[PDB]
Amino acid sequence: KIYAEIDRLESWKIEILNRSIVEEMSKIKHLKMTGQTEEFFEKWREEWDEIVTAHMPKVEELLYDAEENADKYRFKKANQVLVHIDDLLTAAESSIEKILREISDLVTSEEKSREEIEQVRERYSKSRKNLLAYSHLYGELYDSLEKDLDEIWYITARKVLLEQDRNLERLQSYIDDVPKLLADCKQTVPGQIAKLKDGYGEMKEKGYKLEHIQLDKELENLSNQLKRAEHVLMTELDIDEASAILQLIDENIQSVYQQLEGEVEAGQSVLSKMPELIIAYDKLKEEKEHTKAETELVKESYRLTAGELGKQQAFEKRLDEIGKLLSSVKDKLDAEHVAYSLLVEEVASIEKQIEEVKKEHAEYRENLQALRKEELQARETLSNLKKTISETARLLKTSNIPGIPSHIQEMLENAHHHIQETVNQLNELPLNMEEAGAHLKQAEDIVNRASRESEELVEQVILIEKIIQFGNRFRSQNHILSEQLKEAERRFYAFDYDDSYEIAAAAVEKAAPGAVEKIKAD
Repeated sequence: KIYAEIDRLESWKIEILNRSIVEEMSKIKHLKMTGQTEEFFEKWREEWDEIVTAHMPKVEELLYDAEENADKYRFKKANQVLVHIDDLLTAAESSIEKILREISDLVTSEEKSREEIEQVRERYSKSRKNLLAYSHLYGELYDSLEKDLDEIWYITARKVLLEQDRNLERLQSYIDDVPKLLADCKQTVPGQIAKLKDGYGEMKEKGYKLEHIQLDKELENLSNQLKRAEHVLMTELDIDEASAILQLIDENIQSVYQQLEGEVEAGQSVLSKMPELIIAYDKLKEEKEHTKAETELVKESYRLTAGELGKQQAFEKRLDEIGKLLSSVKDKLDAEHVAYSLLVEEVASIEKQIEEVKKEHAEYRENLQALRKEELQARETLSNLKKTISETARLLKTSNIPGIPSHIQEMLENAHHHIQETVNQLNELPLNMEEAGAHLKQAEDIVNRASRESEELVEQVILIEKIIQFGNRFRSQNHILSEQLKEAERRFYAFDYDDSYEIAAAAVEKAAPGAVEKIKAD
């Protein structure tokens, strides 16, 4: 039922709003009028309102709801129709209102922009007034520009203005940058070409044919880039690409400069790598070390033996080799054609070649000097081994059973048979430390590993003696077992007495391995 009221509402609304806006066509915003674009809408506004004076009385006709007051089903079927119609009209109205609130906008706005546009064309006449470099295209541009501005004198005109903005932007985007642009194709293009060719002209005191291929070619690339830049600018193309080309060129140039400074470096490095050949004679003191190698005649004659007199001569071989590499390097260097830079890789090796050999001859200096000390610590070791052997030899008393019956005439017949070797050592004149060291590796762990076992045997004998010394003859089955130990020990067997005192631990307290072993450890 209330739908009827809503129907009145969206009728009063549309009618009053349309009355107002149609009333607001001649009595408002009437200022400005183009006799072309306006006469289009001066008909569109008519027919658009001619619609609503036909499509609203259709709604008036369709007020059958007044009669259809008996049903509620046929109601909405002839109601939503109408409401959607009203929506269809008022959606076609606000479209118009937006149309006009643009035409009145797209005039009054652009009417305030032509001021700035003319203001800019006043500052482009001036900026080309005083100019003759590159002022052939500028004339054409200014000309067409002012032709356009002369043409603008509605919406089409707005568009033309909006064109002229961008056009102006391009005009001073030109007039600003182009000054410096040509200014490099006159004093900064040959300004660098001259500096580089005269560069080579100077670098004719430090340059080779090896670089007569990858050197003079980059100028053949540059001399292209320049003409490419020119063909860019002088043709309708603009700062874009060309301003990049200048960068590319600059990169090329300074790359070349770096390449030159690197050979200045290679030239300067030699002056610190060929006074290293001054030390190449300071290490030619072979005949000063081979005189130090004439104290073989007085002592340590193993210098004259292998693995010692050798190696040094091999370092004389190495010194000959590097000595030849030097002459080859200088020979290659001192040519009628100038020197260059590929030499650096050929000397970095040589610095190492001396760095090593020097340390080698140093090592052999040390080796020679050490021998005089080697036959001292050796004398210490032997003079000690004698003491050890003595004391253990005397320790081999008191133990009523002759120790290691098999290993007695074995590890003691190495006491005499590895001292007569030392007789041969410190009696030799000149002696040799190899003959000494050999009969010392054969002296180590053959004196000790014969004293350890012996001391363990003495310990064992004293122990067992003090064990049976607590032999308890008062027992009947322990005594007769104890007798089976004496008869076993007085032979020549080291296990015969092992299970011996194990019996003496299986009839005596748990502290049997501590009964005697403690008293002994006192």
